[PDB]
Amino acid sequence: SNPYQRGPNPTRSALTADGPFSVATYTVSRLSVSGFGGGVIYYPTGTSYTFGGIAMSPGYTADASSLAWLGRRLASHGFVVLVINTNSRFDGPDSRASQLSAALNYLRTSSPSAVRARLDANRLAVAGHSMGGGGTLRIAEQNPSLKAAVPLTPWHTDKTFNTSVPVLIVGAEADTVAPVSQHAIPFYQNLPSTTPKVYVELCNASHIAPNSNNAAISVYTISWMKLWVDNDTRYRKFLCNVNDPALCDFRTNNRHC
Ligand SMILES: [Cl-]
Ligand SMILES: [Cl-]
Ligand SMILES: [Cl-]
Ligand code: NA
Repeated sequence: SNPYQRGPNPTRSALTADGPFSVATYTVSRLSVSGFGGGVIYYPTGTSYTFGGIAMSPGYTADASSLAWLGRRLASHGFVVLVINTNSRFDGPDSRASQLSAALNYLRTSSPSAVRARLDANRLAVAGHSMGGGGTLRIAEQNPSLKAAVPLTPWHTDKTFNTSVPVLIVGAEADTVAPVSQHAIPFYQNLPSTTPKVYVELCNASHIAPNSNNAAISVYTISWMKLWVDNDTRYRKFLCNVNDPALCDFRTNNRHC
């Protein structure tokens, strides 16, 4: 059952480190693509399977290298992951949405053949840090064919996204760039009631928490991607009956359980 299932039955411990797939990397040069600033593709190798794809945006003033750990982490668990650079480091969230959109098209149609050979372009998702997370929400509303969206410490001046795409938001309790009371939490609250949604808040974390190896970010991001991109219900257990000392808030409409 479940043609999209990949990898062994997950343990929490396994979700805090790189997963069972070898990872190859491909540099998309800034100049080779119109529509976004290039970036890095992390993707499985040594395997004949195909996997869902993820496009991921860094945050305000940041480089793709800021999320290299997470692009590798996700790919190692069985995903083709393009972390973009933006046209300008100063691009705001809706610009970043457009670039995510361009990056998804690139992955499906123009990436190298070794990358295309590993991708099932019918199963795509988005993620992003900060302002890139605001772009993640925007694109999830503009393009409901996406399977999942994971905004990390998100920032956006618009607070309401009417998307049917399953959303997991990571807030940081001590975030002073994108305070959870103005940003992360309104975003969660204002999503449709009928959309599967989860909000997790990291205790004692700032806005820069996504920029380095983080166990909670790893577990929840992998789990939400597996659950919806792969329909992999083996990951429901990390997202249901949650009791996690790493978190200082948790909210869900429990449609995913
Ligand atoms: Cl092969
Ligand atoms: Cl913008
Ligand atoms: Cl197409
Ligand atoms: Na500008």
